[PDB]
Amino acid sequence: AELTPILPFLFLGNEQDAQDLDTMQRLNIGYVINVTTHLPLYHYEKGLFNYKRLPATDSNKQNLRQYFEEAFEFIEEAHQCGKGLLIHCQAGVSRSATIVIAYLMKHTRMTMTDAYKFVKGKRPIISPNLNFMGQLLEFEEDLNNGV
Ligand SMILES: CSc1scc2c1-c1nc(SCC(=O)C(C)(C)C)ncc1CC2
Repeated sequence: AELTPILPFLFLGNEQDAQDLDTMQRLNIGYVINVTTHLPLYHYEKGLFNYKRLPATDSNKQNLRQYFEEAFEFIEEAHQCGKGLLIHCQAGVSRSATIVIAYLMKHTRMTMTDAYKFVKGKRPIISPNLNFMGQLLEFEEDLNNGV
């Protein structure tokens, strides 16, 4: 089980990574973003983490931009109190990688391609999604136009 550390407090995984309770505690994680409609909130009944579900599918019609601001406020809440955040979806981490890159574009001022090269360097297997790609391109333009 590999929870990829993108930033010192931001971790990226899939469904399998999200079920390793011991590693999550070793990484000082206290926040979890579940970017699926159907997976459970793993370890919810143990009362150890704050959870947020963004109910998305890995399709060519899913809107992920709508969840960006909601996800950034949760990331910054963990960031500001010294805890780690895990964001995960499924196999090819397409959905969760979109939100991670969007954060890097907004809160690190990286371009879209520099953000992708940074993420791909730490987690080499990332499945493409042309729809999510197109939304990050419009997100980059809205950042550059102060919107
Ligand atoms: C911003 S992504 C990007 S920018 C320039 C390229 C790419 C790219 N990405 C991917 S996979 C990553 C994804 O599709 C999501 C994270 C959006 C789900 N495969 C191939 C390429 C070719 C070149």
